[PDB]
Amino acid sequence: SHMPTSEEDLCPICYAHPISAVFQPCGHKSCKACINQHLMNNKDCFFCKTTIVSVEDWEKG
Ligand SMILES: [Zn+2]
Ligand SMILES: [Zn+2]
Repeated sequence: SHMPTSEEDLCPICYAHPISAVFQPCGHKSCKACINQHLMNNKDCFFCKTTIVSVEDWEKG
């Protein structure tokens, strides 16, 4: 499936889990499980493939 309208802030890469991590200084966001698994392959910012300098925990409240 490819749906822009999600039930919550659900990570579009995964659907099952929401966003919890921001990829600075770009600001693109996804689930923590994304980047941790991605560091076994690359260090790029997924949706634009920019170099992630810092992976911080994006608080939603
Ligand atoms: Zn980006
Ligand atoms: Zn994800």
